[PDB]
Amino acid sequence: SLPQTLTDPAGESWHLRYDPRGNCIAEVDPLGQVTQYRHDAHGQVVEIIDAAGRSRKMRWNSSGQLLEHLDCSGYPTRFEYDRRGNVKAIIDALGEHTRFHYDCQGRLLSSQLADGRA
Amino acid sequence: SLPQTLTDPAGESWHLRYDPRGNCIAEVDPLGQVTQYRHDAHGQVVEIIDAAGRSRKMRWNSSGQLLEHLDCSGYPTRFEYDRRGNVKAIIDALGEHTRFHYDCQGRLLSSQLADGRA
Repeated sequence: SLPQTLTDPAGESWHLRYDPRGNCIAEVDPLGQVTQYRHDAHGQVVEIIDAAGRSRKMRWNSSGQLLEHLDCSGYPTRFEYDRRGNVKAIIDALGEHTRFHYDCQGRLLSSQLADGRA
Repeated sequence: SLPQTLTDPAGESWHLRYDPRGNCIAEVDPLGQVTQYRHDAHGQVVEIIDAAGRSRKMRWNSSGQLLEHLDCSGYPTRFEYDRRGNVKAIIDALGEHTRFHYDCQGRLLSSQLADGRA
């Protein structure tokens, strides 16, 4: 039960073609501009190719949690996770760190920056 | 109104001799063991010489706040103060940092270690 074609009231149509496993591989808009996706073994998207050749890449964690994201250029943002599975820290391109401290139930308590403000 | 000599009920006596400014310079116990102090311009103790030649040195802040303390050997512990005048951080000999975050009224909110626990 997957949609192959969608039609707007004006008549313009959106086209989708899938992988044999059901994962979306490409989408096409009314203007003809295409978008491409690559899916990993576990069904998690790892590369996006938009029009004009722009490419984004990603790395995923074994528990289904994003680790590294890259933009059109080589400018990564990275993530770090705690034992309970929450977002402990976030690292930007320049290397600045932002830290978070949660509760046992996951309820946020404090947020903190590199400059020291909290 | 400064005490020069003190006597216990048993008869043993403690002797003190002062600086012309009133600052304690030396103390003598019943056993004869002496203790020496050096006072800075503003009346803050900077060096303690106990018996057997053991020496401790200190540096003070312009607002009356301790900065560096040294033991008999060259093993310093340092302090760092915030704008409101509270103890922001403490540094041990090995270099481990402990951080504190206060309120506007000075009431403590969080304490944090180098390993990340809070």
